[PDB]
Amino acid sequence: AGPTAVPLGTAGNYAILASTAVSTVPQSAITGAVGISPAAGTFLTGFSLTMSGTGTFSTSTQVTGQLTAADYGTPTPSILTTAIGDMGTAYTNGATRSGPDFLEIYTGALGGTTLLPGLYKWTSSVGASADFTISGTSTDTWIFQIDGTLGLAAGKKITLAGGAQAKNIIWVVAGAVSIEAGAQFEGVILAKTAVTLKTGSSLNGRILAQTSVALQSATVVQK
Repeated sequence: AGPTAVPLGTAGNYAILASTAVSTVPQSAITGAVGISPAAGTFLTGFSLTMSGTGTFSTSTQVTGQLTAADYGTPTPSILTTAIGDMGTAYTNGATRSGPDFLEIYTGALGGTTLLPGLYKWTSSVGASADFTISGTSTDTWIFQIDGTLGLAAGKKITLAGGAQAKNIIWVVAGAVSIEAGAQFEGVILAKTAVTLKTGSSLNGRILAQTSVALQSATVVQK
């Protein structure tokens, strides 16, 4: 049940892929790669980077995986151009899907809900002021098309019920994404603009932002 998948292509190789900046207030805990392009590695800030021997990737104690930037040694720039391309394809694929199963459902107030598999369209901002559940089997899909901003309120959490997988949940957000302090998010975020994860928040999924990503001692676990 649910809509056809949004293939991420090589964007699915990153916990965080951004185009303009990635910032962190230590100590973030990222499991997976962090890539930035076409901005240079100087737009990865707060990571206390160490450039590795080849000059093609760097490391941070805040990242289990490699960081890469557009200015790093061949072949890292080419890798990242293809990843950024694949992110753009993915975002457009998800944003342009027709025939939603849910239209303006709950006026975009997801607190206390249990969301069944489907394509969801809101011509609005979406938010949750209370915990909510995404409920379906390990093979069910969700696409959340959001024309406005996406938020998740401080300390609030998204629960997976029924065997639902984060990698099967796609948030396609045109507006800014703000995950408030201590909140726990589930899903892949295909963001047209900025994404922010505030102090002690967590996300199981990926952050694929066409502008900036801002972390504040945040946990990002690739799914």
